[PDB]
Amino acid sequence: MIGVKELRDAFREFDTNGDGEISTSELREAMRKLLGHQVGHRDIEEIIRDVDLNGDGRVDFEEFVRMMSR
Ligand SMILES: [Ca+2]
Ligand SMILES: [Ca+2]
Repeated sequence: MIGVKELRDAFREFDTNGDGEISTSELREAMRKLLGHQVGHRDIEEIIRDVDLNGDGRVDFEEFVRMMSR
């Protein structure tokens, strides 16, 4: 009821390929769109760490929500 709806929507966005989870090469593909376009300049290896604060190496549904939260 207004909440989890738009929540699961954002999850699908990143998880366009599927798998039901976001990997390092996944979120990365989304970072380009979020920022714009970058031929080189590699530094995403740092962003993945910020999200992968679970040590699992991936982002699930629950972790996704926590990531959005401060
Ligand atoms: Ca995926
Ligand atoms: Ca994680």
